[PDB]
Amino acid sequence: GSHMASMKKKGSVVIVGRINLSGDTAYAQQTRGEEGCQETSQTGRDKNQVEGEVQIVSTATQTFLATSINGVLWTVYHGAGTRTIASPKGPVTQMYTNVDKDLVGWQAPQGSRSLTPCTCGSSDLYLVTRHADVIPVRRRGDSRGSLLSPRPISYLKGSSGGPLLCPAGHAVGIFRTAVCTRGVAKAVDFIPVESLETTM
Ligand SMILES: CC(C)(C)[C@@H]1NC(=O)O[C@@H]2CCC[C@H]2OC/C=C/C(F)(F)c2nc3ccccc3nc2O[C@@H]2C[C@@H](C(=O)N[C@]3(C(=O)NS(=O)(=O)C4(C)CC4)C[C@H]3C(F)F)N(C2)C1=O
Ligand SMILES: [Zn+2]
Repeated sequence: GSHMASMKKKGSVVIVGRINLSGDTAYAQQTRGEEGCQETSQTGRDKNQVEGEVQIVSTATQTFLATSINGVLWTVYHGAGTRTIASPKGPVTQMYTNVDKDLVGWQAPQGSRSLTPCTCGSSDLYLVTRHADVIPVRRRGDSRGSLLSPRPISYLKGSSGGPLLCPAGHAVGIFRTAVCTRGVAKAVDFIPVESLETTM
């Protein structure tokens, strides 16, 4: 509009949970409910303890994932836009933004753990979803991989920003898009970890 004094400000991305991969079982944990998420988005002040590599994140209108690799919390631009992330000291500005790669990054929150970029050159990958499903994916190109067991896109919705990992648990990529036939996701496209390492 033309009245700057009443123009609104978009809130921060807020960590609302995590995918726990510490033990023998992968499972999602929620760490903040909808009400606290809304307040934290407006203030940008998040005093909750952060743990793990894969965070569940939310805005006022979307929920997706964010993954720490080499001390950067990475996610997709189509989820985060240019938004700050909430942190204990106030909103934190993105350190990386690349709409051409559908990629953004913030400094990894204190308490998080980072994945190591994969150097194995392995093509047997594993996609981790927001429901803590571990989905075998065969790498088919620099940025594409096929699901060994296709499933409706509904099962992958909300998992952009999640990791594809190698057999050793290294980060190979950041889940970006699905490739579907009749609503069934047969393959995925991801931001390769090398494209991250270049951005850095
Ligand atoms: C048909 C389809 C499956 C919906 C779509 N496929 C598709 O486009 O495939 C083509 C063919 C192979 C590569 C790809 O080239 C196009 C590149 C798209 C892009 F990624 F570069 C992208 N750049 C943007 C930049 C600025 C603003 C918006 C942008 N929007 C984009 O893509 C958009 C969004 C992305 C998305 O849905 N991601 C996921 C997800 O969970 N999101 S999310 O968490 O729910 C949520 C929306 C909250 C954040 C993983 C897939 C889940 F559902 F499985 N899209 C559309 C798709 O996957
Ligand atoms: Zn590896």
